[PDB]
Amino acid sequence: LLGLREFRLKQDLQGLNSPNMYQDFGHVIAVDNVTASIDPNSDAAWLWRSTPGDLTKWMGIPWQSNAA
Amino acid sequence: NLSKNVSKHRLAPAMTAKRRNPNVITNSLRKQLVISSQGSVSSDNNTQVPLRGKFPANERHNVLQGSIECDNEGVLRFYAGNGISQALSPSSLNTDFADNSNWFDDICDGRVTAVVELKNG
Amino acid sequence: CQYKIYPPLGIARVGNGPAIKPLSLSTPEVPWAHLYDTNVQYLVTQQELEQLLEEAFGGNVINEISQIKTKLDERKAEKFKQEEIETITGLLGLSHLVPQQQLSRSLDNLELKSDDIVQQIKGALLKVLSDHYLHAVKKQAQNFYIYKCDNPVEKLKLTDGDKVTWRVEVANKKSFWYDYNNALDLSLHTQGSGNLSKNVSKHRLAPAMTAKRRNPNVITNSLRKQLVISSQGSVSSDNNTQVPLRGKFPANERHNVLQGSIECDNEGVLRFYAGNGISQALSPSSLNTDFADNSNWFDDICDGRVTAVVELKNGDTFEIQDEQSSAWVATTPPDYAPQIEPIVTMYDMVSGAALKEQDLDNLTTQFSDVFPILYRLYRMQWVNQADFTDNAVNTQIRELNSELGFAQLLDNSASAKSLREGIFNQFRNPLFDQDIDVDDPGQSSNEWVSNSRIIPSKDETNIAAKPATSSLKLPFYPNDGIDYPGSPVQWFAIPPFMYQHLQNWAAGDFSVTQVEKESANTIEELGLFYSEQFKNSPNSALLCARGALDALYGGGFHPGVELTWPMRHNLIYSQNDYVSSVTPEINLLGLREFRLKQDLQGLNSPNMYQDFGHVIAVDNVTASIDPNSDAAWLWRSTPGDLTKWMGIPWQSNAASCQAVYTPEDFPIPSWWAANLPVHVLPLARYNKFKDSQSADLPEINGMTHSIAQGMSEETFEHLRLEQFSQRLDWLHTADLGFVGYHAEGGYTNGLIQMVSQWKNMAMVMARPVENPGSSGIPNVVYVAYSQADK
Amino acid sequence: SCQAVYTPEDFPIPSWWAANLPVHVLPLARYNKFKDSQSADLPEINGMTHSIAQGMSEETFEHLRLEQFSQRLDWLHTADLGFVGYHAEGGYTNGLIQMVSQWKNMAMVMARPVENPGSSGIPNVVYVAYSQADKD
Amino acid sequence: ERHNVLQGSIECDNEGVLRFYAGNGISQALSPSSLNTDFADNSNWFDDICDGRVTAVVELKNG
Ligand SMILES: [Mg+2]
Ligand SMILES: [Mg+2]
Repeated sequence: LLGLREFRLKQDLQGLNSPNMYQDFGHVIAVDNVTASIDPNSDAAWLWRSTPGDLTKWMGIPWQSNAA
Repeated sequence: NLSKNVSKHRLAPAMTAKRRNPNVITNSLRKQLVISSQGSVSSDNNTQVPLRGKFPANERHNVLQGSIECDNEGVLRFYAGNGISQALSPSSLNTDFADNSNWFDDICDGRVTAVVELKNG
Repeated sequence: CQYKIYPPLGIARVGNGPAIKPLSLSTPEVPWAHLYDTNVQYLVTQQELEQLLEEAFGGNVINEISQIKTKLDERKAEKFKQEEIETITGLLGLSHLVPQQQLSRSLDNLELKSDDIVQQIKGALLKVLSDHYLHAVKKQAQNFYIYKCDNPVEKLKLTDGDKVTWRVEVANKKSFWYDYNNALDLSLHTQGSGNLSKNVSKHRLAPAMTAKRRNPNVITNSLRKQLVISSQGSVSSDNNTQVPLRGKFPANERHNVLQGSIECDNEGVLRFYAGNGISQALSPSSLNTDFADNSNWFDDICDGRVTAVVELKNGDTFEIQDEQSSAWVATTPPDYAPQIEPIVTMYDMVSGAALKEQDLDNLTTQFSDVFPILYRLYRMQWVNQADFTDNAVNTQIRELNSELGFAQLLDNSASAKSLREGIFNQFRNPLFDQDIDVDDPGQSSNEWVSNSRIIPSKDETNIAAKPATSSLKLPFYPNDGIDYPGSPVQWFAIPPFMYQHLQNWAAGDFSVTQVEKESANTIEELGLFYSEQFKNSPNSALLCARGALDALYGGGFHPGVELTWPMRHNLIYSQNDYVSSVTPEINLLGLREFRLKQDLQGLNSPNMYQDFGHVIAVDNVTASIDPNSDAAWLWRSTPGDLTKWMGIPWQSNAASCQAVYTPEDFPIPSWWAANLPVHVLPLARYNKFKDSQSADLPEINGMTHSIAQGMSEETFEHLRLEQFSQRLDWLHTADLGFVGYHAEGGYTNGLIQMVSQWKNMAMVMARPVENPGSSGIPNVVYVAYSQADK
Repeated sequence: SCQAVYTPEDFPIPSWWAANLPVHVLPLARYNKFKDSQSADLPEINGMTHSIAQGMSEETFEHLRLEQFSQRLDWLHTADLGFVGYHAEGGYTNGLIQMVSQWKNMAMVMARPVENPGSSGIPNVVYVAYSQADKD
Repeated sequence: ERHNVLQGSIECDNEGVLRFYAGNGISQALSPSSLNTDFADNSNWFDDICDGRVTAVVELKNG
C-alpha cells in the first residue's frame, strides 16, 4: 500500500533567531537562485534549511484568494 | 515526482517573480512584514497558550497564528488560527489569486521541539 | 563599395494627414535646423487645403463647368448626372485623397440654377477635404538618398539613360512576439558600454524578467505566422506613381493594413510615408487595457529593409543590397513636439554603443559635447512642468541669461570650477552607485537601496516609507528599472559617455573656441550658432543619418517610444565608426557611419518567424552573443524586428508615456515629454499673452480693447506672465475618458481612448511673441494646438 | 464628487463647490518659491541658493516669483487619491474610495503674508493650500 | 461614420403572400470602446431590430 517511510525536514537549529530567518535574493527570485541553492555550501542553500515560515511563505496571501 | 523532460524541453519555463509589498525597502524594514510567535507547554499544566503575533511586526493587528496544549500523558495538541485574513486598509482588495499587497493572514509554519526530564535527573 | 543609401536607418511617423508632399513633413536631414522656426505647420491647415483645391481647378476646369452648365440648362436643372459628375471628378485629381464615391455624393445633392456654380462645387469639395484632413497630424516621411562613394561623396545624379530602382520590404511582428515587461539587457553581463554601466547587471539593480507570449492561444510556429503582417513594393526613377505597402491581419476576418507608401522622383530619391495610425482589435470587445501587451490587436507600425539597384545607360548595374550599403526603415508614433529634442537621443545611443565603459576616461571633451544636455534640458520646460518650475539647473541658466553671463559656463579655468561643479553635481550618475546604502552585504539579500526618493508601486503597503536622506538627482524622469521601488535605476541617468563629458566639463578638462564664447551670451545665442554649424557642415550624408535619429528617444526603455533597448548594443550594427567632428573645430558629439546587421534574405529568411518557445529571457540574449548560436538571429534584423518589441497597439504605450506620480507632488516625473508631452502651453493661453498693450486688435489677450488699455502697463504685463504660466496636462487636450458628468477618466480609459484620440492630441509648434515688453515672456514660445485647446 | 466637471472644451473648467472643496489651489511648495524677496538673507531664497537668487536681474527674479505664484494644483492631487505610483489607475471612483481615509490629508487653504512683493504683482495676502504632499 | 443596417427583407410569391425576414442580428457601437455593460440602456449602439406598418393594395383584372 505504498509503504511507510521515516522522513524529516532539514531545519535551521536556530529557528526564529537564525541569521537566515530574513533571507531573500534581492528584487526578484528566479530559477537560477534555485540552481545555486543545490550546492550545500553556496549562499543560496538556506532555501532548503527551513526557518519558521519557510514552508507556507510561498502560498497565496491571503489564502482565501488562493482557495477561490 | 518530476520528470526531467520538463526542464530539458522547456515545457513550462519558470518565470521570474518580484517582491510582494515591494514599497517596503531594505531588509530591516521588511522584517516588519513577518508575523511570528512562540510558546511552551508542559505536562504539569495543560492550560492552553496562544501563539499570538503582530502585523506589522513590533495600526498593528494582533494575529492568532495558533494555540498549544499539553495533557498529563505528555502529548502536544496544536490548533491553527481562526481563519482571519485582513488588509491594513479596508479599500485594499485581494484581487490576485496569490499576490496581494497590504494583506496578512494567520497561516503559519514552524519548529517543534521538546525536552523530556525524567524523575531521576 | 561604390553606391550607398542614406540614411542607414530611416524614420517615418504615422499620421492621418495625406501622403502628398505639400501636406506632409520630412524627417530632419540636418540636426537643430528649425528649433525656433515660428512658421512650422505640423497640423494640416485650412490654408493648405484651400491651396490644394485651387491648383486642383488648374486649369481647364472652370471651363468644362461653364460649358457643362450651358449644356445643363438647355433642360433647365436641377442637379447633375453620374457621367456628368464622373466628369468633374477626375478632372480634379483628388480620388487619391478622398474616395471617388464621396466626391460624387457631395455634388450629387447640390442645388443649382456661371463662374458661380464653381463656388458651390469648390465649396462642397472643400468641406469633404476639410472633414477628412482639417487639423490632421501631418505625416513625417523619410527621404532616402543614394550617394556615390570612393565613403560618401555627393548624391547620385541621374543622366538621361540612367535609372534607379528602389525596393522595400516591411513587417510587423508585435502580435507574434513576447510581452514587454522590462529590458532584457538589465541582467545581461557586460564589460559596460557608453550606454549602460556594468553595475546594473553586476549588482542586480533591475533584474530582467522572463516574458511570456503575446496572443498565447495561437500555437505551433506555422499558425503563428498569421500574426505577422508584411508587405513590399518597388519604385523606380522612371515613374513617380506612389505604391502602397499593404498587408493583412491575420495573414493569408482579415483586415487590410496600410503599412506605408513609397514614391520615387526622377532624380532618384525615394520618399517613404508611414501608415494612417490605424490600430484595431479583431473583436470590438477586446480592449487594450495594458500599456504594452494586448492580445487580439494589430497596428500599422512597421519596419524593414530598404535596397536599390542603379542602372546606367552604358549598361553597368550596381546592386545596393549588402549590409554596408543597404538601409533600414522604421515607422513610429508621431512626434508631438518636433522642436523639442529628447535629452538623450537614439543617435546618442549609436554613439555610446561603440565605447567600452573602461575607456571613458580617455575621452576628450569640448564644450559642444556638453551643451546638448544643457540645452535639451532647458527646452523641456515647454512640455514638462518639472523642467519649467522645479528644476534648479534650468533656473540657474535663466539666471545667467538674465545678465548675459552664460559664457561663464564655457570657462575652463579654475575661477569657474565652483560654477561648473554646482551644475554637474545635480546630475544622476549612470554608475547608479551614488545615493545608496548597501543592504545586507555579502548575503544573497545583497542589494543597493536608493536613499533618495523612490517611485512606489501602485501596490501600496500601509507602512511608513523610509525617509529620503539624499536629494533627487536630475533629470526627473523614470527609467528602465521603474518596476523595482528602491532601485537606483528607477530614475533616468544620461548614459555613461555623456556623463563622462559632463564630468570632464566640471573638472575643467575641456576645450572650447573663442568664437563659441563670443556667441554665448545667452543659451539661445549659442544654440543658434551651433545650429548654423550644422547647416554649413559639408557632409550631408552623415548629417542625414544623424538627423534621422536625433529626434528619437534614447531612454528610458520601458519599452520607449519609437525603438527600444537592442539599439544600444553594438551587436545590432554591422558597422559603427566615428568619422569626424561636425566642424573641424567643433565636435557637437560627432558624425558616425553606422549600419544595421541585416538578414540579407529579408522576408524570406529562415529566421523570419523565430522565437524561443514559451518565454524569452536574458539567457536567450546571453546566448545571442555567440554568432553561431541558434539564438544569434536576434541581432540579424529581418523585417519587423526593430518595432516588434514595442507596445501593441502603440496608442496604449503612448497613453502610458506620461506622468508617474509620487507621494510628494513635486517634481512630477514624466517618461518621454519631448515627444509625448506631459504639461503643455495651450493655444488658449497663447492667445492671452501674445499681444502687447499697444496691439491693434479690438480684443487684446482675451480682454476687450478698452479694458486692456485701461489697466496699468505693470498689471497688463503681469496678466501675460500668469497666462504664460498656465500649463495643461497633455492628456486633457482631447477626450481621453475624463469628459462629462461622472466620467471615470483614469489610467485605463486613457489607454482605451488613445486608439481614437491620438490624432486629436495637442501638437507643439514654435510661435512668436513680437512684443514681449518687460513681461518676461521670450520672443519664441512653444504652443500646443488641439481642438479642445483653444 | 464635488470637484471639476470637464467639457469637451478645455476652458473654463467647471467646478461644483470650490469655495469649500477647492479644485485648483496654490500649494505651500509654490508659496516657498515666491514669498521671499531678492534682498532676503538666507542660504536659500525662493527655492534658489543665495548666490543664484542674488545674481539674476530684479526683473527676472520677480518674473520667477509670479510664475511660481501662477502654478495651481488639482486639489485632488494634494493627497493620495489612488493616482500615486507606477501604473496607478487614478480616476473618479478611486477618488471616492480613498477620500474616506484621505479626507483628513487634503490641503487646507489659509491666508499667508507676502511681506515684500515689490514689483512682482503678487498681493500682500495670498491663500495657500497646506498638505503633506503639497509641501515640497 | 454611417453604418448600413439591414432591418429586414421581403418577398412575395405569385399567389400574393408576403414573406418578411428580420435582420441578421448585428449590433454595433459607433465606437468599439463603447461597451454595452447595461442590461437595457447603452448609448452609442444601434441594432437591427425594427417594427412597422404593413399594407397592401389588391388590384383585380376587371379594374
Ligand atoms: Mg521631440
Ligand atoms: Mg469656504
